[PDB]
Amino acid sequence: QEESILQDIITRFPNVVLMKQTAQLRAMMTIIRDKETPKEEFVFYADRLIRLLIEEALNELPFQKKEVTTPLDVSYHGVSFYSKICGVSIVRAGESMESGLRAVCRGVRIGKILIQRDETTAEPKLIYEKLPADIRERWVMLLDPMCATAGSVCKAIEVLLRLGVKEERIIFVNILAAPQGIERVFKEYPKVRMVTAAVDICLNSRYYIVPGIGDFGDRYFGTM
Amino acid sequence: QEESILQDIITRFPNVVLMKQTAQLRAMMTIIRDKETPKEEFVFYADRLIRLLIEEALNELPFQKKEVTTPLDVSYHGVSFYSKICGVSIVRAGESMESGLRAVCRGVRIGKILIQRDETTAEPKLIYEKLPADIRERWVMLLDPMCATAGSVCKAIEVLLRLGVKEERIIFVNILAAPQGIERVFKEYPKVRMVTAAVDICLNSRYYIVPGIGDFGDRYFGTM
Amino acid sequence: QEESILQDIITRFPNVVLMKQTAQLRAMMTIIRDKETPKEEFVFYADRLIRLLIEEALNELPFQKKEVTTPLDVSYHGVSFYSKICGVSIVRAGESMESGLRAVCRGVRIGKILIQRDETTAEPKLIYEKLPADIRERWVMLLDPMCATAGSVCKAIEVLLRLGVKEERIIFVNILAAPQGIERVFKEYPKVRMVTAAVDICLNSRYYIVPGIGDFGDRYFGTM
Amino acid sequence: QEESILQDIITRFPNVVLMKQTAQLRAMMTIIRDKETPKEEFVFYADRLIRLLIEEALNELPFQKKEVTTPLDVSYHGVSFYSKICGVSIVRAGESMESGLRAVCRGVRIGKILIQRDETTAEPKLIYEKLPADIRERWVMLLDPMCATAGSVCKAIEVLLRLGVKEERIIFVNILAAPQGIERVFKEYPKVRMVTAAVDICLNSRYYIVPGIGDFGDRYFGTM
Ligand SMILES: O=c1ccn([C@@H]2O[C@H](COP(=O)(O)O)[C@@H](O)[C@H]2O)c(=O)[nH]1
Ligand SMILES: O=c1ccn([C@@H]2O[C@H](COP(=O)(O)O)[C@@H](O)[C@H]2O)c(=O)[nH]1
Ligand SMILES: O=c1ccn([C@@H]2O[C@H](COP(=O)(O)O)[C@@H](O)[C@H]2O)c(=O)[nH]1
Ligand SMILES: O=c1ccn([C@@H]2O[C@H](COP(=O)(O)O)[C@@H](O)[C@H]2O)c(=O)[nH]1
Repeated sequence: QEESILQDIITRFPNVVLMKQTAQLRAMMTIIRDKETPKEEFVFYADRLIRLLIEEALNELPFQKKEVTTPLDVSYHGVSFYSKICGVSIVRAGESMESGLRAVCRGVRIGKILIQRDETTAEPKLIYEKLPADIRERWVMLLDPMCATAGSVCKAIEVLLRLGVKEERIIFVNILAAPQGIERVFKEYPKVRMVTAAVDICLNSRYYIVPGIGDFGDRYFGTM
Repeated sequence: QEESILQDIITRFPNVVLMKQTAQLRAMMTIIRDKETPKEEFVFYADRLIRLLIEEALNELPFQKKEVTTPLDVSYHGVSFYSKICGVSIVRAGESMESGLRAVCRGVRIGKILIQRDETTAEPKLIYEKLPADIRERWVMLLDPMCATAGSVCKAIEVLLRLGVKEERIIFVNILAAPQGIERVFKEYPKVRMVTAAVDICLNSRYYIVPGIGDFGDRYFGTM
Repeated sequence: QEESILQDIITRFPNVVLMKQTAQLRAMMTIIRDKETPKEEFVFYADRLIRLLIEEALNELPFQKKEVTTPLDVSYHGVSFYSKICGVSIVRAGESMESGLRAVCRGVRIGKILIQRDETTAEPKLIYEKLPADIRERWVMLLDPMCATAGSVCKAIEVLLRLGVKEERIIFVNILAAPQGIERVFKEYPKVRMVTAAVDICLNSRYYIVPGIGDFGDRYFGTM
Repeated sequence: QEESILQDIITRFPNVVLMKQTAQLRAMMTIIRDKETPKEEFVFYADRLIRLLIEEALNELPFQKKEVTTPLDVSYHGVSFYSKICGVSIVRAGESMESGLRAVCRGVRIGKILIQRDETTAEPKLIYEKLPADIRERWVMLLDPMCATAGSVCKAIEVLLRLGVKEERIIFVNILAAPQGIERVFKEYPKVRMVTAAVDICLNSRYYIVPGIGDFGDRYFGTM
């Protein structure tokens, strides 16, 4: 059922890249998903998985061929990445991913976006944001560990676009998604790319993914 | 060219695991192979790449199957790794990899083996070793960035075997290898597993891997 | 002169604790105060200094004598810390210290408070908060690298007190402070403790500490 | 008792630097000495303390005055550390201090020395060394957690001297020491500098520091 779900996502949305489902990745996910898991452990594994995730997403950037000479005076033909990038986190869950991104891209600029779902209805509302000034000229790693209804991420993209960010330069880095959130982002922004570690079954009336992980932000920051 | 070589090795040596040759992997290999690269950069990147190699390697261990119940109170089908392991570094170069292993495996036991070639005789002699008392009962993550003639690694393996380690329980974790080294390892210990990030074309007159990386141990510790 | 300001602060407010002015500390502040310093560097040194600062702050917590026995089988008399704690950061500048606290206090719960002065009025207003549920029972490490007019931190303190946190259980961790900001905090909440690494001469019409460091928040997140 | 001891040493040996005996420091020491502490904790806490230790040691280096202009367009009078340095690990115990050094001094050059006492004779002998080529020009941070009889460090210093390093440029970084140890090092090389976290009572009938911590290298690498 998962396999089938996984494949269908894959065949339906060419712009999503699913991390290789290795045993270790599964191990990590079980620890993280487990209710029983203690906070220090949750953080430790969440952190480990995020780095792999980040490494995977970085492969979505553009690169050029570059040739160098080895200390053995022989040429090596490689490549180099030359783009202006930055990470944008959705507060506060996405914030949990900044350290990951900062670990591999020393001093990368970090923008933050705070979105709130309205009380009457629940249309997401932009509450606060601090972004790099030249963001319009950057590739964007948009960080949000969980994509359920996709309401938040779609709002974040709306603002990014409004500011001038090229839709095709947005890379959505995610840990766990629901087919429905996936469908929504692509129906609204077909050009963005999305990298995720997992696709779950459904959402509940409370809009939590299931089997899911619970409230990522509460778990990672320990504000249960 | 490289593809040919790779195919052969992949075909003849069913126990080697080449890591996914991603653009990122390549970019990292390009910086660390560059003779112009400054030491700080050299260290940052090697570390980054080592991290990925280690993660790749851990997939070689055996795991069970484990079910957990999520906060949504539904159950999830996962896995867990239950083996006793340890890492063993070949001094000095292998040492560079210890930080990576400790990073993902808090408090993992670390054994050290200093092998040195007689200055006249050219042969490997075990100079110093300090291993965990029950190493005979664990999986050994053998660490050595480079594999040229396979002289050193072969001797390291011989000592491990004399202590009672099971051949099939050694996972040789390597960054760069020459075909001949790979071929030799397998001739002598057909049952070990080898994880590596690159396979070079050949050794040169001084038995240096080419195009190669130079002397890993010197570039990493700065005793150039 | 600095000495004079330093001493004056020190004799006037028994509750503040100034980090020891070592040359290294000063080398650090030098790097980060220099408008010439590149983001990666700034980040680098800022994190380094934050680690020390945090370690310093951690000594304000209460401890118990504890006796253990060495592997040599003789006793040692130690002094364990047994209190419950948490960090609360003032978004977004304070968030920069979060990683430091987490580095040394594995999985410490982190609360966040987002405040903003009114354009006209200048009354700092609470915009958002997410804190641990039982914060009333904890000791709190309030994090804000810069304390100028102290408006924001006094507002942050107000809400903590409203929430039930005991004033004397609040430890304000700060990098740079203005004498004026210090005086306000103590006029309003004499029972809190403050740990800073440096006291500057004054504040400007735009409310920046001088000679100061500029806007810590953009400098650190790269949104300048 | 201990207060007497510290006083004597401090008085008789103007070149030793004891870290401030803070409650936190004590707390870390209690966990590390405790024979019941698990290997992960042992490592986490030793790393933390080693980090403070190195930061302390770095103050032993020479520094220049430096003035910079802040973003407020105003001058600040700082200092700069200009010396070329390197870390020198005494294998294997000192290797545990490397990460700490590399954490604060990115890509700093790391030399290694393996000294061993003859199984029969007990004479400490140089078994293996790999040092920077220009070590004579640098300031040396000699690392070794424990200093019992000082036989090892004495030998290490001796070889450094034969290479041309100035006795005055050797900063011996140590976690724990015995009075005898300190005394000998100062009798033989009155000019080195020594930074340490604690000084214990005495040595065992078997030359172990008491109350001590036991065999640090075994406890840290997990080969006990
Ligand atoms: O089970 C869930 C689902 C979502 N969220 C978080 O709440 C936000 C709302 O998700 P969505 O409904 O916009 O997609 C996301 O940023 C996500 O990180 C969780 O903490 N838990
Ligand atoms: O290009 C090379 C080849 C080997 N080595 C190092 O030299 C030693 C001898 O390797 P081998 O010939 O046994 O495989 C190993 O420890 C390896 O790390 C290098 O630094 N660079
Ligand atoms: O020179 C300064 C002074 C203050 N702040 C920031 O301005 C905010 C308001 O400071 P205050 O006037 O309430 O203390 C704080 O979050 C603080 O980090 C700066 O970045 N630089
Ligand atoms: O309680 C002790 C005393 C010494 N040593 C180690 O024994 C070696 C010899 O110490 P010494 O007697 O030369 O000073 C050193 O490398 C030191 O780390 C221990 O591990 N534990």
